[PDB]
Amino acid sequence: LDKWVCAQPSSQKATNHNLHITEKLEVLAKAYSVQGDKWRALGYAKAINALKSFHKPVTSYQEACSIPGIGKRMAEKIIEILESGHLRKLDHISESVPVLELFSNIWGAGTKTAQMWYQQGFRSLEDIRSQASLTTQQAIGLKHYSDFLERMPREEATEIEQTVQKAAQAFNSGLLCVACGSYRRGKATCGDVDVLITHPDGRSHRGIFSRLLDSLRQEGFLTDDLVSQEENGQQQKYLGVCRLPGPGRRHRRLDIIVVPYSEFACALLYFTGSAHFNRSMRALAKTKGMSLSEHALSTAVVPGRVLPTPTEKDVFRLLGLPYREPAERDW
DNA sequence: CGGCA
DNA sequence: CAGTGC
DNA sequence: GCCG
DNA sequence: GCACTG
Ligand SMILES: O=c1ccn([C@H]2C[C@H](O)[C@@H](COP(=O)(O)NP(=O)(O)OP(=O)(O)O)O2)c(=O)[nH]1
Ligand SMILES: [Ca+2]
Ligand SMILES: [Cl-]
Ligand SMILES: [Cl-]
Ligand SMILES: [Mg+2]
Ligand code: NA
Ligand code: NA
Ligand code: NA
Repeated sequence: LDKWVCAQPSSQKATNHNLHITEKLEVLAKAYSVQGDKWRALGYAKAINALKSFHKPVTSYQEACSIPGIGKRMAEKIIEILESGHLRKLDHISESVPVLELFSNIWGAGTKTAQMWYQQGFRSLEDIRSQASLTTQQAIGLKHYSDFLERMPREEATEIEQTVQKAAQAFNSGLLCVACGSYRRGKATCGDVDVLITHPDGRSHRGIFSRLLDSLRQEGFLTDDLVSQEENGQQQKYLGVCRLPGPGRRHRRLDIIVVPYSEFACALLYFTGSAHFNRSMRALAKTKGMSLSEHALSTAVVPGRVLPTPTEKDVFRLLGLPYREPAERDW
């Protein structure tokens, strides 16, 4: 269990005894990430979380290797940093990385698009604005480039959640609306607001997206849509942009998901995160012959069985994990 | 060797 | 499908 | 990158 | 691990 972050409280990271290592490794991890070397970047990310939660400063190659998530190669970098105070590789990162990071911070442009723009000679957002062929999503991402990189005070996230909740409950007073993500995990600032909507009668969540989005558009609250499949009535998620009324307001990202009550615990667990907490818990489930999604915890396919999970605690229990409140899932 | 949700 | 983001 |  | 685009 020591090897699974989802089995451990994330508060272990608040006492990082190895910051002089992790701040350097994070530079490299991001360099691999924006260049598209996603699995190497994942290994770095996991190693950083292992170093952040370790109980003491690492001081030997043997100690480092013993830590789950640190191997020979990562141990060698750790030993370099301690002796020399520096990591030579940081002076030999691809010169494209700063521009790739600039470009992949456009919403809807990932590593493949950023690398293509770089190959085509683009180096600035002015080059993108004037010369690139943007998708509809990427054009919205660029228009809101700075605002999507800002985090909002959690008090503003509360206002946004309440705006959604009031619009929803206006046409069905029984709808339950909960802000998840970093808000539910108790963070002081939030990159966006992630709102989960359900109805305890098990049926009246159906079809609400059309009414809800139209309502939020009527009041001018929604300003742009990034993902919203409104054509066939099977919509599960909305990703877009909102802005509260009055002066001094920024455009803020807003995510909504609507789920049947029978899936509430698994949807709440997914949407609360964190992302690395979810990936850890889902990996653990696989080792136990199970599969965990926002819909269900289910046994391996043959057509698996859906396990009964009325509450988040039941998912933890079925995976043999001690329960963690949302604030302790911040991996 | 291959997954890594 | 590949690419993208939650 | 690391893991089984 | 899933739901989106085009
Ligand atoms: O890769 C991901 C990203 C998110 N998620 C889940 C967990 C996350 O907490 C939730 C909302 O995604 P956000 O991108 O909104 N992240 P979060 O709310 O944790 O942080 P932020 O403050 O940046 O929005 O979706 C994943 O499972 N995998
Ligand atoms: Ca979100
Ligand atoms: Cl590099
Ligand atoms: Cl619950
Ligand atoms: Mg969020
Ligand atoms: Na190790
Ligand atoms: Na992007
Ligand atoms: Na974010």
